[PDB]
Amino acid sequence: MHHHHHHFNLPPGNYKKPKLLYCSNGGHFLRILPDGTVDGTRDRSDQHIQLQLSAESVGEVYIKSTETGQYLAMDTDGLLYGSQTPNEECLFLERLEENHYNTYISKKHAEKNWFVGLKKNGRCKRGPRTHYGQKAILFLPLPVS
Repeated sequence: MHHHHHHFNLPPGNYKKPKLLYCSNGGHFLRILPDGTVDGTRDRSDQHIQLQLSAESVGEVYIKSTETGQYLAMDTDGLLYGSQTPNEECLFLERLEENHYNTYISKKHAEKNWFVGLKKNGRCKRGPRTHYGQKAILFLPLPVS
């Protein structure tokens, strides 16, 4: 294993069932819209917030929309998008944080600590704007309906 210059505290659980990824920062579920944009919604019955995680190798995940099949990805300038096909920008290091939450670090940009993050207004943060210590990067995985 490479550790990619990060800790290796992992959250409990498996990838058997889909999840909601809930961010208490603004109270949003991570959403991958069919046009490829990514944001958050407070609408718990939205049909684009159900996500299937899968593990490449241990602690490295794909995050896929169950509705559209799109993969969460982060591009070269730190913007989240939904990708039709899996590529190196779709891999995230899923780690435990504060002994409690899940965080997701872009594997491609792991050396810069670019996280998946949702602002209080439900918009995505750009990679460079995310940091340890922010509520924006803290997620709770929740069972779907």
